[PDB]
Amino acid sequence: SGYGLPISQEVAKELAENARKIAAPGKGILAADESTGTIKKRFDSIGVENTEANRAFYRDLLFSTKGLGQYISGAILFEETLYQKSPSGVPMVDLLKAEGIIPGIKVDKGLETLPLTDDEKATMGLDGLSERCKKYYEAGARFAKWRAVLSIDPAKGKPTNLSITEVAHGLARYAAICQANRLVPIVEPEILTDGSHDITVCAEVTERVLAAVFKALNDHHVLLEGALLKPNMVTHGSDCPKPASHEEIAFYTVRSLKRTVPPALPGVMFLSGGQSEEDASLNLNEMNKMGPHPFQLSFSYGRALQASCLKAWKGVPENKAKAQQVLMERARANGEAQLGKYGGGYVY
Amino acid sequence: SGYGLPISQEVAKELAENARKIAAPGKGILAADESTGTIKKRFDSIGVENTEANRAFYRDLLFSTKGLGQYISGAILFEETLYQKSPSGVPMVDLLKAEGIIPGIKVDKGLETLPLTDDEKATMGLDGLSERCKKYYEAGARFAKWRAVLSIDPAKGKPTNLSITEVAHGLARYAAICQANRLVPIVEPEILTDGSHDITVCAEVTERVLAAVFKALNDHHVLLEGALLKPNMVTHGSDCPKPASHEEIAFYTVRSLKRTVPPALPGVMFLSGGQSEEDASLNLNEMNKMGPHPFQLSFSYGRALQASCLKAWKGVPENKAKAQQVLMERARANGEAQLGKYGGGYVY
Amino acid sequence: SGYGLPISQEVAKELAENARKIAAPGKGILAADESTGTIKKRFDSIGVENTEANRAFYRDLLFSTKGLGQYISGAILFEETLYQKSPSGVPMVDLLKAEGIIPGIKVDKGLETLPLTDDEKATMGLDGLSERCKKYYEAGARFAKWRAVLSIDPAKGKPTNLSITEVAHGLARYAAICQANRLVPIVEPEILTDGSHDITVCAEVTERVLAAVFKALNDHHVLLEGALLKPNMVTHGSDCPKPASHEEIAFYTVRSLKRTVPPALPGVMFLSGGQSEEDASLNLNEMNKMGPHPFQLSFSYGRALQASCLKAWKGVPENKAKAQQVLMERARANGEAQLGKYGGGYVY
Amino acid sequence: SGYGLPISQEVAKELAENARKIAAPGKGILAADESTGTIKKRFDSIGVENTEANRAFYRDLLFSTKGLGQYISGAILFEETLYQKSPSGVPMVDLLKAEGIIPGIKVDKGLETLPLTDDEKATMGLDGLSERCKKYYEAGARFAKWRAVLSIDPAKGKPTNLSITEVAHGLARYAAICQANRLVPIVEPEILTDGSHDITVCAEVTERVLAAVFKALNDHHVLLEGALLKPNMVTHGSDCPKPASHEEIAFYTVRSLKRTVPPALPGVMFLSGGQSEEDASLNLNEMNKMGPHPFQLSFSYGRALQASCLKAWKGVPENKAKAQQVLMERARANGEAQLGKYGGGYVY
Ligand SMILES: O=C[C@H](O)COP(=O)(O)O
Ligand SMILES: O=C[C@H](O)COP(=O)(O)O
Ligand SMILES: O=C[C@H](O)COP(=O)(O)O
Ligand SMILES: O=C[C@H](O)COP(=O)(O)O
Repeated sequence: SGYGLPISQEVAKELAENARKIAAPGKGILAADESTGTIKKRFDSIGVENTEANRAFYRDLLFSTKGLGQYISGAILFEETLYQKSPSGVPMVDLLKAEGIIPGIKVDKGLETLPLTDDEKATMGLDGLSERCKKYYEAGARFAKWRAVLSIDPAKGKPTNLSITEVAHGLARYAAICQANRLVPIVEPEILTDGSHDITVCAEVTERVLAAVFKALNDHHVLLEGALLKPNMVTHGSDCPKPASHEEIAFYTVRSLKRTVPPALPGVMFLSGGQSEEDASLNLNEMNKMGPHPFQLSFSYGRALQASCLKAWKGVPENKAKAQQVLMERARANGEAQLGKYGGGYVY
Repeated sequence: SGYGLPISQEVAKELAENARKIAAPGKGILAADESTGTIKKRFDSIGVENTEANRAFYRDLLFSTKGLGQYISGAILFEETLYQKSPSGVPMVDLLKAEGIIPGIKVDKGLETLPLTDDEKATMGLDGLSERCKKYYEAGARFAKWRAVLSIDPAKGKPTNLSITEVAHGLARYAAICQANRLVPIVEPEILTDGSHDITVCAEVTERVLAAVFKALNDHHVLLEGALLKPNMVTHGSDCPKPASHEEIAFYTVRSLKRTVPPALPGVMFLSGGQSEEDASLNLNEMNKMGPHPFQLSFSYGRALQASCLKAWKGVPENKAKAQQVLMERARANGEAQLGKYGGGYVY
Repeated sequence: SGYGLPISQEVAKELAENARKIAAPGKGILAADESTGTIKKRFDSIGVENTEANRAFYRDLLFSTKGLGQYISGAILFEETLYQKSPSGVPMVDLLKAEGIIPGIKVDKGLETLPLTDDEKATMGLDGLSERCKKYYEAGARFAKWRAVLSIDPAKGKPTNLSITEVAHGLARYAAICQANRLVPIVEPEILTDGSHDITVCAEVTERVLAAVFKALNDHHVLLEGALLKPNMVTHGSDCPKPASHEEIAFYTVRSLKRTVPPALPGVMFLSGGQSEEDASLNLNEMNKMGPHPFQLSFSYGRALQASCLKAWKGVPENKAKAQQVLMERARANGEAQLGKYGGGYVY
Repeated sequence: SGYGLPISQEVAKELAENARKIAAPGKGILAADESTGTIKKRFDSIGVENTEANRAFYRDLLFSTKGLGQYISGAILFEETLYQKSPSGVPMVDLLKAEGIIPGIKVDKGLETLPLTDDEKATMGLDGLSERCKKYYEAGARFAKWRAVLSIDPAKGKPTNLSITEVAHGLARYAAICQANRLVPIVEPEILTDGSHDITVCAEVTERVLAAVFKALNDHHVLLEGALLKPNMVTHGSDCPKPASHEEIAFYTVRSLKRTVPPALPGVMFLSGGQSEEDASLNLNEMNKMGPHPFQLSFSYGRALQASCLKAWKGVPENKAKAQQVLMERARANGEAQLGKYGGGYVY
């Protein structure tokens, strides 16, 4: 024969049902999986000491927000948080379950330079991944996340063939391992905005990358019905003085997905990748005005859901109520954007 | 840079508009492009001499059928027919245009064994293809067709890697050449039904083949918005005593497409590949009961539109009216099947 | 540009010089890198308790054999042994250096099933590999080893495409990481002898696998001048009642290498993979009667250098002298075989 | 199974024997296969009318040179010449056979732009190739030639992935078809010298291209024992004011081959690609001073064997003797260069 053995129907059903629950209409993912060093940066921007207690306070602030599950279908956690208790002693997973938010877990081990490239990155973490997935499922996670990173640099030929091949291979292996352990894999091939390239260059690169990713998923026997994609939107580079219009970003982003993503995939959950809170909502809203689409177009936002929540918290306990109000405003905006109903706050 | 140069917006617009016209709701393609030797077989089944006059009579019988354009959006021609006149002196293309049927042209040069394979086939015809496309466009063709063939044989490991790679390469080159010459390419990777394999084996092979085909189309800069796919339905092998149910064929066929075909492609126009006239209609109808779909699911039928028309004609002139009536009955059935409205005549 | 950055000339020179020293005429590698569980098996065959002291005694028995460096250019160690002292307190690396034997280190983390394959194996260990390599170099290792495993099973289509792709990817990543850290990578794609296939089937599979491996090495910017290959010899399957002649094994093995291995690689150091001590020597000798070759054909033997040494030791201290004599007899036989001078003890 | 069927031992033996005869020590190929339009250019440089009679006169001048077979093992012909008679009525093939020179035939149909590339070229000619090969064998050809062309342009990312993939595919198909018809295929992937890139850029590109070519040859079941490679030497771009030294060209050329070409290939027969007659000889001589090599390094020269012969002929009949003397001087120089005996006339 030589083909993939059949996936367990019972496992496949669970994966597909959970992927559709995560990609639920009017809802998206809160990406709260900042590692210890990344959350330091976020905290440094508001001058807060990165104690375990402060991290526990902040994650509890997020996850105990009443009514958050109206707009948030899932929450990506860092490992620490998956096994953490709020300051009041409630396990973080229990706060999520009380809102009906599905817990998810970041499972990559970060980035390492590929030898003899110009600082292009492999994502590490396959070793022990299968055993980690089993433990995380027992702890309550039902989906996973693995971040790969590519750069655009026309003068240096980035992303190089080796970069794309490595990104696709790691994502495909990770996704198949997740599905073997009953976790829905979020496949995150992030093309960074670094540089002064045009939106049309971002579109070309995104198409090449996604074509390679999805071919590799097929090669590794990944069940698209039980997976999710977390791509960059298609935008101008971050060094461009003029940001592309929301209409342009929506057009090129949808076009790049429809040219590469098979429609058995239930959901595309965009990363916000440095965009402002309002841009992230407006760009998603614009895409869902041009629906209906073959897959759900929604959000998996970190900064774009938390930026103002952090600035409102300021590390000050007393600002907890106000901070959660801010988070709800952004969760509502992006849930409405998923439906193409947010009111603000063809090229071949 | 290293990426594909931008396709002409004017050419791309024409290709996309013509592809959508071919994949029009409630309509499909009449495949009337039997070569001289293939039409001999079809004629041998009803005992008719394969004279040029008989071929001209029969193609005129088909294309002059009044009202055919209600259900037929396009007609694939053999080169002879593109430049032929009916017995009454009317160019065949003019009969088509009078019904508003778009003319199309078969442009491959047939099959040749790949060296050191077990009679696995390459499709020939790239040499001079670009110049042929230009002439065919001037003669009135607006779409093309290229047939590749794969076999399932688990004991022999068919289709082999070399078979799939060759099929994908030839289809991608052909499609890019067509689009450079303003012809919509129909991409036909036919997996033959030969053998006693199960429908699930057909499904696995179809997925592997289509994944490879679409990756190659992307590699060769083929515009999916201006292309069409003509695949096999997913069925049991032809040596199986029990034909799969229409519900099963519909489920596995749609599943295989949704797992591999990006939704920028406007249409999937199935070949009937030996099925009976009624099975071809019922299977398509069943797929369009389970819509709406991300692309149009329709037909590009030869035998399944002509079988009874031939048997009613019998080479006898006087049976021309009755023969056209039969053709209209089948065109109507398949147009209705495209809409999921023909009344007869999840596994992961 | 988009190509690999230039490797450091200083690092490349060191790698190339050490690879040529390992592939030195009349010499080969002693593979003494059995993990804790593998050495248990070897010890179980002679009824010896797998204490750390016994492992230290045995490795000291091997490495303190006087005159061993006449025939052994390098010794592959398990991590424990790299940082271990003999029972008398001499570091194992110091015993090696006193004989001028280069220390090497096994750096893979073993095998894991690829999801939805029929128990086909990925090799794990890239995570932390670069940091491990740095530490191992400081501890005295100058080469590394990474074992991948493939199976032949015609009825199951093994090795599958996914198996070969994964094996090649892991070996290429590992090799580039090693070279970035000044370790010569031994690239070991072992096709197991399991099954009843003919030597011609082994030859076909070996060629396909090595073609894929070397293409991946090129893709990952691996310096062939500073690498070594450790392949299976080409033989009948282990279930065959008739073992292939030494002349046949030599012919098909050399043919498979010359059809796939670029001659910039300095050495091919065969694994013995279950062969008897005498067969391993006779097969290598036969290959080097048909020289001179474009690369050194030599040995990296574990069982084929140690089998009789173990049976002579029997865990009994007093048998240490006799055991080392046995080891020297086999080291001499294989060094002589490297030169085509061991006296015993074209098809396209 | 899924692997290539076994090549006929009888056919394989013939191919291997003829490939070794072509790659014979102290000998190389005269490339006299200029098409009608290419020979016009060569003739335009000396002001001669491109009549069939003039072409027949010139090819007869070349092939009737007494003693030419001491240094020329084979002669590549254009189709016209294969079926042509000298002005005196002797078939061209008979002149070759009288000197024991093997006739060869160019079988590609030239170059066509790949759609949506920046004028990157596919080589056409697979259609009817197998039937042409049969006729050419009956006419006396025992080897074939197929030219593919790649460009270096770092700013444009040339050669692009599509260029390399297409070149490799066409060469592999052509080579397998030739071998099925008892013709030794010369595999010619010519990287043009156009541009101002350094020799190290040429080296990197040549390695990438040859790695891809040889992987494709393996994929298509091409017998390396019965094939030949005709690559560019590795040199500075033609816009560079300083030509690389003969020592540099020799070093980088040999290095690029040893890093990519399996040593089962019997011969590498360099194209001269615009070099002067004397540079072509000196560069080859320098490579064969650094032997012995795993394959024969020799020549398949057109301009570098004929330039002075043409200028001495000047279209004037009376200069026939002098012209043949010039040709013999260059044939002798390059035969001596093959042996590293022409007297004039490590970086990782
Ligand atoms: O975009 C995904 C995550 O925010 C990245 O988290 P990380 O920096 O810890 O890998
Ligand atoms: O399925 C497509 C056509 O009916 C095949 O026509 P052909 O046999 O002449 O290639
Ligand atoms: O063939 C190489 C080694 O003997 C394998 O050692 P291992 O079983 O510990 O991976
Ligand atoms: O390098 C090979 C030949 O000289 C090219 O001949 P051609 O220009 O007719 O293709």
